[PDB]
Amino acid sequence: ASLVIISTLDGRIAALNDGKKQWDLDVGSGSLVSSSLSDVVLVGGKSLTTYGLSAKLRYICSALGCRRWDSDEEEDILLLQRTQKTVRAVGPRSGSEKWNFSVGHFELRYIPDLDTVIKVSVADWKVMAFSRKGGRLEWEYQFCTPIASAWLVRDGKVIPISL
Amino acid sequence: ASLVIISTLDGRIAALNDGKKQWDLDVGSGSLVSSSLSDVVLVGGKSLTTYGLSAKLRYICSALGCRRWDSDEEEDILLLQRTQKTVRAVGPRSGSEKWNFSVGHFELRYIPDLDTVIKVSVADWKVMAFSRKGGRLEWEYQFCTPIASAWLVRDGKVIPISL
Repeated sequence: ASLVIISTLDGRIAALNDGKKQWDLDVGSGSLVSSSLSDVVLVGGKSLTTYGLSAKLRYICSALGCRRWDSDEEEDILLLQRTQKTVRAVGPRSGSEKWNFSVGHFELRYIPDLDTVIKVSVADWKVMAFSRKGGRLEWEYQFCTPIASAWLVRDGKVIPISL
Repeated sequence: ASLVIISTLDGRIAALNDGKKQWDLDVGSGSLVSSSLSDVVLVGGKSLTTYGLSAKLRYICSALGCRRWDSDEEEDILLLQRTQKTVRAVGPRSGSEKWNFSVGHFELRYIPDLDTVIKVSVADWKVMAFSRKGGRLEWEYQFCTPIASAWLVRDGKVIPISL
């Protein structure tokens, strides 16, 4: 087929003449950004994990190891990794946390086994699909959450659909 | 009092005319270094945690929060943080891990509420205590594991006893 991948602010990945959704899968990492307020010591940690998707969770490889799932079909493959920076501030007196924040993002790689164009209206979080003229609209997908990152995955590679 | 703190390769912290041991406490992080062998994707993550010690675990603050313990006595305080870098290599085909390795270290800060000198023979992992002349030996502590980092904590600060 030929689909579009979308990384949103809530930390969500979605995939789409239509733009219908085929699947939307997330990870236990929450939003791609967070903040708070409640001499200091500061704790933290970045983490680059990796999620093996089909076109489905077959494995999750991280800095500790892998968690796998059953079933088969060979088949297709879609690499997906999550980079989550994180750091809290904490009073040396006692772990009372003055404040905290964290940022994150996804990146995409593909592993293997009639055109129009796509632009993303970040103002209204639209995924717009046009045509040729210039260009005439064909469809658009609206997300109920700010779009962080997006790519175009047709053939078997990954063009990053820019802001 | 007046004591000497020692960070060893196994990821262990120890404290010592004597050099007797008053306490030796560790964390669930294993050795300060590790390695292995079994186009690649690479997972990883650094983590800077913090351990609140007395002179005892009262709290462990990390990038996720705190775990505390009971009892009281005010009292004394000894800040101790662990920085653990870690990264595995993993085949894009499937999380089979081509290899992996990790490094780590501790650093010390003090929070409050007749001399001789100390050198560390890294060759035989000795903690040597001398005197004045020159200098004559008074005692030595031998560790059954390579010494990574060491400090001198007398008054209420931290001089790093060098290699």
